[PDB]
Amino acid sequence: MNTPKEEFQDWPIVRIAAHLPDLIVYGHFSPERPFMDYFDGVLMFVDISGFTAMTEKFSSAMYMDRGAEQLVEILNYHISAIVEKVLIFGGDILKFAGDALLALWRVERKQLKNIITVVIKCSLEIHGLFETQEWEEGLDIRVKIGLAAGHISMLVFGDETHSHFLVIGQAVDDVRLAQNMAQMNDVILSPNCWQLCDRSMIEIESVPDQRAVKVNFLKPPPNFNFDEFFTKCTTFMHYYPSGEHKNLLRLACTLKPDPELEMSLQKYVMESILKQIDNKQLQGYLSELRPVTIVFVNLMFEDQDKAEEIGPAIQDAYMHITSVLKIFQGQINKVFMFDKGCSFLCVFGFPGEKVPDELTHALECAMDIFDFCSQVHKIQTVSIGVASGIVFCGIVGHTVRHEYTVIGQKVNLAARMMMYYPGIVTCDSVTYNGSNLPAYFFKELPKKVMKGVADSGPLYQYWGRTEK
Ligand SMILES: CCOC(=O)COc1cccc(C(=O)c2nonc2N)c1
Repeated sequence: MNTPKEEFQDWPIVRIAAHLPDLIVYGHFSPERPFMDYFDGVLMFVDISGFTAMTEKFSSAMYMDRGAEQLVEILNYHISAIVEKVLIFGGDILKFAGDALLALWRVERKQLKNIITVVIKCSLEIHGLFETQEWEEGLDIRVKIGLAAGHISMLVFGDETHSHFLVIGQAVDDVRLAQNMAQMNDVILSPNCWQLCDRSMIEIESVPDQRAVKVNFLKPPPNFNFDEFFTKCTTFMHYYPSGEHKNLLRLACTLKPDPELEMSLQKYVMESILKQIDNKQLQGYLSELRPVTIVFVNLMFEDQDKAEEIGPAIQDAYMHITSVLKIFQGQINKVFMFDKGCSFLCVFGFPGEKVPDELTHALECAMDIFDFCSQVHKIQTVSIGVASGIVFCGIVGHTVRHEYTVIGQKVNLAARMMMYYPGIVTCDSVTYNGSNLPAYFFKELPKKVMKGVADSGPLYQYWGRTEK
C-alpha cells in the first residue's frame, strides 16, 4: 500500500487559533462570565512603537495608494521574526497592539527561576535581530523589553456570542512599568523578577529612582550549556512542539475539527476576520488606511488590586458597552489592562461597517457608556477619549500567530486623552467640528503636554445636552 504523507493542517479551526494564545486555545474553562483563574509565570512586554510610528509616513503620496499594503508587509516582516523567537523559546504570545506585544511563560512556581533565564536569553536574541537594521537611512528600528514574574490572574468576560480575556495583577502592572523604563536595546527586570531570578547568570545595574534593574549581560557559569538547559526547561512546558511535531512553531497548527471547541474559540474573533477565514472575503480586504472614530474607554477601580472585585465590574461594563456599540455598529478591537485601569479600544467605521453621523453617534455612544459605567459597583472613575481620522487596519504578526490591529496617531491620541483628562469624555478637533452639534454641548480644554503626541490640536470635553 502507498503511504501518501502530510497531515492536512489548514482547517478553519486552525486558522481561528492563529488569532489566539495557547492560554485560550488549550484553556477549557467554565461557562460562567466572569471566569477567573490564577497561576504564576514570566511576562515579556516588547515595545515596538519604534517601527509602528512609521505609520503616518505611509499615508504619504509617495506610497501611491499602497501605503496600507506596504505598511503591513514591512511591519509583519519585523514582527514575524520577534514572534518566531518567542515561540521557539517556549512563550505564548497573549495579544498584539500597535505599540506592543505581550508574551507569557506560564510555569509552576518552583521553575520561575530557570524560566526567567530562558526569557532573558530570548530577550537578548530579539535585540540581536535588530542590531544593524534600519530604513531610509534614518529610522533605526529597535525594540525595548520589560520582563516581570510572579502571580498572574486571568479574566475571561463576555456574553453568549463574544468573549475577551485579560491577564491582570501586580506582575502584569510590573511588566508595563519595566518596559516603560527601557530605552532602545534594553532589557529591564521588574523588582520581583530580579528577586526571583538566577543571579549567577546575569550582571545588572540599578535604574535611578527605581527598584527595577537593567540587564547588562547574561554571563553563565563555565560549564553551562544553554541548549541542554533549555531542554531541561521544556519538561515544564506543556505545549512545546515536540517529537513528530518538533518542526512546527505551535501545537495549535495540529488542531483538528471539533465543533464545540470551534464554537468557543470563534467568540474571541471579529466577524469580518471569520469571513476571511471562511474564504468568503478576499485575504487582503482588511489591510487598509481607513477613516475611523476611536472611542477609547478607561475604567479605574476602587480597589485596583482585587481581582475578585474587578472581574464582575468589567463584565457589567462589557455588557453595557457591547449593547451601546451594537446600536451604532461600533466594535471592540482590543481590551487592555495594566496599572492604569481596564481600557476598551472601540472603533466606529471598521471594514464595511461605515455609516454617516459616525461623529455625533460616537459622542452619544461615549456619553452613554460614561453614564452607565460610572454607576457600576467598584468602578471608581471612567474616562473616555474620542479621536477621528485615518488609521491603519490589518492583521499583524506571524502566519501562525497574528491579530487584527489598528495603528495610528489618532489611536494614540484617544489613549492619551483618556489618561490625561480623567473622569470626563474628551474629543479632538475633527470630532468637535465634524459633529456640527451645538457648541455649548462642549467645553474647550486646557492644552496638556501628553507623552507621545506633538500638536494634538484643540481638545474638548463633551459636556452633553444639558448644563446638568
Ligand atoms: C491603553 C493601553 O494599551 C496598551 O498597553 C496596549 O498594549 C498592549 C499590548 C499587549 C497586551 C496588552 C494588555 O494590556 C493585555 N493583554 O492581555 N492582558 C492584558 N492585560 C496591552
